Amino acid sequence: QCNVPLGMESGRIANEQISASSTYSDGRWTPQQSRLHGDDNGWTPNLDSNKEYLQVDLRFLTMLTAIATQGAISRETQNGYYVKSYKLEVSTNGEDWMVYRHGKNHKVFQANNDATEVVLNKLHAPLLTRFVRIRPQTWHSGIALRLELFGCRVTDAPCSNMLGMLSGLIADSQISASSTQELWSPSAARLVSSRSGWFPRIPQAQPGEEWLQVDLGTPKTVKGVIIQGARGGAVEARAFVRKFKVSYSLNGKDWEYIQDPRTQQPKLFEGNMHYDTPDIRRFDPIPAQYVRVYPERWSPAGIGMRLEVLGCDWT
Repeated sequence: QCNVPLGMESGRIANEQISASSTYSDGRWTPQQSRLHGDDNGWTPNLDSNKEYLQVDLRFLTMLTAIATQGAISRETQNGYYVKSYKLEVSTNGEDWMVYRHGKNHKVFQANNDATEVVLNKLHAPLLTRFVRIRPQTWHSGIALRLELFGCRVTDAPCSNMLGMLSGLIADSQISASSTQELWSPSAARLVSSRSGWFPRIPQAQPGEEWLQVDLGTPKTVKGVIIQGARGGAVEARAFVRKFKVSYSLNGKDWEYIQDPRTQQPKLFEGNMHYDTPDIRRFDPIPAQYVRVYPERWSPAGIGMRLEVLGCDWT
């Protein structure tokens, strides 16, 4: 189930996780008043412009599937205010941001038409993230928001634990590659926790020729990967892998590929479309201690990537 309200109405998203670009100077429209169905006003910025935003830190990587909004009626005046359209901006870390797109350009979500009713927008393509910004583009009378976010934790699914790239339970010694450009730091390759990435010696490599390998420490059930791009960096190199294959092994010597049923050939998985926003790719459960990810296609900067492995212990 991944339509679950994530905590605005209920308080499970605490006051400290809600912030904004600004807030109205009388103090009666604070970001913390932006909870769906709240009975005291709503969030309003100090200026009404399309540069203002309401921000939520979900604290953990979370799949986002939908957004609900209302306007608000002023307790003090009885006047109504509502956002009519907005954009969505997301981030795993609070520094690197992606504006949500529909095709080649920004998605403009149609929002409210009065101060009282809830409008729900489903993401056409759901999204793995931590920080969420709602960016009003048009409004009636003034910007005012109440909000709920919907989705789930990746690890809610059966046998879908993060196996330790992000947490560090997998040590640097367990992480290796076909080549590296730097005495690189294996931690550079960790989902979300690294602010750079793994780059091979020649990032413009031959397809299927380079790889990143994770040793899980013991044999496990592997049921997916989470792939991310790389920020790199004096000059910052936003890179990502656009397609890839997966191999797996118990001995670290003999390798099998995850196969596509239709082609009867190794499966070519879709990778990322942005250097920060990760993508989860699940597959049927395989026994493995070692996993290899082979970039097949990549952005203009070349191969740069961060990785996590998903699964669970043998039962």
